[PDB]
Amino acid sequence: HGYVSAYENGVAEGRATLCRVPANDTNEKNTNCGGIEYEPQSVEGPDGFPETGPRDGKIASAENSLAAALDEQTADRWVKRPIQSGNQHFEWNFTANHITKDWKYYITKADWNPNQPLARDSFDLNPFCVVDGGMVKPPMRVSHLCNVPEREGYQVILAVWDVGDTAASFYNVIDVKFDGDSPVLPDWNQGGQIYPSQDLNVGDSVYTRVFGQNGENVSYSTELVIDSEELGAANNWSHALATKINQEQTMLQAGQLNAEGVISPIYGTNPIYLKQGSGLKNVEIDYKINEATGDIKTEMTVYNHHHESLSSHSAELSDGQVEAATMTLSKSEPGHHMLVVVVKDQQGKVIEQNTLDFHL
Amino acid sequence: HGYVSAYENGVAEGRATLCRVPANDTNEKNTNCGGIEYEPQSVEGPDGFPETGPRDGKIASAENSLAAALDEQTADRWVKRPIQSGNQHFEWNFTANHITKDWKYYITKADWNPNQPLARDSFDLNPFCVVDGGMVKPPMRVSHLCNVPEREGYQVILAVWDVGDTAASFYNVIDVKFDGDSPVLPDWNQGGQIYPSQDLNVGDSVYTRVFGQNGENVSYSTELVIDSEELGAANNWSHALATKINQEQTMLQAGQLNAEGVISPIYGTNPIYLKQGSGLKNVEIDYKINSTAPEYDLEVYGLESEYIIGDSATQLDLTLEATGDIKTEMTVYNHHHESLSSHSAELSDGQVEAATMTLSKSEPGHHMLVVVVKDQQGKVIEQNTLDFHLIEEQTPPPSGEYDFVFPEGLNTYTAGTKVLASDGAVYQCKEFPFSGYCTQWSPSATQFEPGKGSHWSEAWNKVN
Repeated sequence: HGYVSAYENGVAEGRATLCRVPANDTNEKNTNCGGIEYEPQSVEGPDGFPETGPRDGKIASAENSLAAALDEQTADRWVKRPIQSGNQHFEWNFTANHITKDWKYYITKADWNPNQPLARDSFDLNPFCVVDGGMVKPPMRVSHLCNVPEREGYQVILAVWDVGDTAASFYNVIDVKFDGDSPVLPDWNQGGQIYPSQDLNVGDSVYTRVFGQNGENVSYSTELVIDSEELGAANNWSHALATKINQEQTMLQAGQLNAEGVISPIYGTNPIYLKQGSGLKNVEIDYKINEATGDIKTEMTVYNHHHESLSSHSAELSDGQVEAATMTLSKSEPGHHMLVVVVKDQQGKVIEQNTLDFHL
Repeated sequence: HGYVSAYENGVAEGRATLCRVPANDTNEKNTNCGGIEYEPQSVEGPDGFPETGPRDGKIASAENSLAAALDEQTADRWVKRPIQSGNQHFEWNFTANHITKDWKYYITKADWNPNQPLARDSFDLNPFCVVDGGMVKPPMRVSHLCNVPEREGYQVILAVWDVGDTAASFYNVIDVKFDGDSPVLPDWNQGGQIYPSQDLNVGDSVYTRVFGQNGENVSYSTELVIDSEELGAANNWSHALATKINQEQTMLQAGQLNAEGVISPIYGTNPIYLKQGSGLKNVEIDYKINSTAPEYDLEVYGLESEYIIGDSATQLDLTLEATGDIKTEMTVYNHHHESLSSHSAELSDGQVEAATMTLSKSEPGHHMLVVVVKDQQGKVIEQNTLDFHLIEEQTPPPSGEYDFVFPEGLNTYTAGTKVLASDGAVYQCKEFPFSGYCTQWSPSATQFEPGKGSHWSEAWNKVN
């Protein structure tokens, strides 16, 4: 179990790695990754790639259901990481350093379609880099010297850790950005990001707080009212707020440097750029939010004098329904005891924790 | 905006910080933080603590909705970072280095209650550290040397950043563990974690993969079968699994180090411990998805092969056939892979809904419709990309002996464009590369005008 990292000399994290671990130098993370975000070391599948192994369109998850979210392939779904051709260093970090057979690295074809599911046809199946593992265990971290071919723009690198003591390999796609040194929009610099941070209800709004020389300045503020249920989808209001900022402001722009270079709102995470020489430093996002009391997703736990768990009972009650609860202790011991009571809502967020006391 | 960090000398990351950034050494993270996991720099609330400010129970969230989850307070809810008495470096990391009034640090009372919401009464309200900010901008990352009071066990430090140029303060509570010398289970080590990674269905199972001297060894494996709606909750099966692991194994135990150094299953993350000299060095988690899954599918009708660029933005008039309970996402891209339209549609089984997508740009060439399909719980099931084109408006067949009465249509003149001139004769727009002169005309710059301009001889030629 391991993953592609960049803690030492690694020139770019892997897609799954980024679902959990911010990037080296930009703090960026990938979004809505499913369970794999808890366990980026678990992208494990049948070996024998490319002749066999993970079927087309399941290369990025290695057919592990845990990582199914990774199999989506579009021009703007994924955090991309910059790279140059020639000799680069790729890094693996292991939580379990299995006897290793070899590591292999493939890069997408130069003219691949970033909006098709990743498939054998997407890749130059003659790997650009192969490292002998020699049927020994590796250290708990290694790096590799690979001759990254010449590409332009968005490309994917597939890193295949083929372990020796199992019939599985670890597959980490890497989302890279081949920028040929010539800086794109050098009078624009990133200053903040619109993460798809949560869904909003109708009557909420979301707005910018633009921080410059005289702290925040509301002349630069942009606000988007949420007036349909569809716009309340995180990825919908993110895109609409980016679009609105671009329309209403001129000293800052929102979106990704697309294939056209010039900033364009995407339907995921929209970075915010700041015109250089404009004095702006940073942009944040803020939000205006406009027994069975209401609709509640509830929880409960029993504790004692020594602050220890005994029992648990959820109950995502309806409105007004006064339901009965049987909880039993897993240690009916005497003395100081506590009963926590969590009153969330039917969307998760915490409203009220009320602790009682009792003695057995 | 900023947060308590440990990218350098920092002794400990703040609770919210750990919702997004894995801990300095252990690579640990808090779980189920809600929206704040995307923006830990934003735990912002009314200033004036403790006389006024964020009310009791809302201290750790600073009353900010985005960070409501933080207000939960139990003995085992949060990652606890280790700390010593005496001088320590507390480190803030800023995204907006605001003019600063002061920083203050409060520690909980030595005998506070970790199962009561955090409250003024939980703290020594005489701050154990104060740093006068001087009403100047800090650098983007700073550290304060603070004389941490002597304590023992689970303690919460509240780091209050009081901002100079607003009515707000950033509140970052910090969960710490005072264990100095006095080794806690030195014959036991952490080797992995049961993170509550996902909900599971009935028929699924979840099991361990223990890695030691000879690779993985299934004699230590424990498997939990999800046989109940309740056990499918990510917190529940994490607890039940750690409990089963402890029943059946002896060289490894799962759960948080409690108050008595006893490894005990909790209801969030359950760490996994490995007995000294047993050989075991790492435990992972794995899942069998043997819950029966409906044969999901989506079908998109109404996509044309070609769409003629009209006056208004091009529109897709599609309808969707949904098999299984699904959530859909569709995105239109153009042949240079820029995004122009999207349609989220949380459908249900057999439902047939109308989609109408509008291209932010109606320009000619090859376009793709990306159709992404997930189930009621948002697991990606399949992606299909359908192709279509945009064609320019087909110019009608020619007729008569010219194309425009000059200057009409001036913008479109190209090699072969015949026009009727004011003198009554017909001229044609010269070929490459004179053809660009034909587009150059104005009532002030009247050259290149057929039969009138000083230099029409270049751009145009008379027809016979």
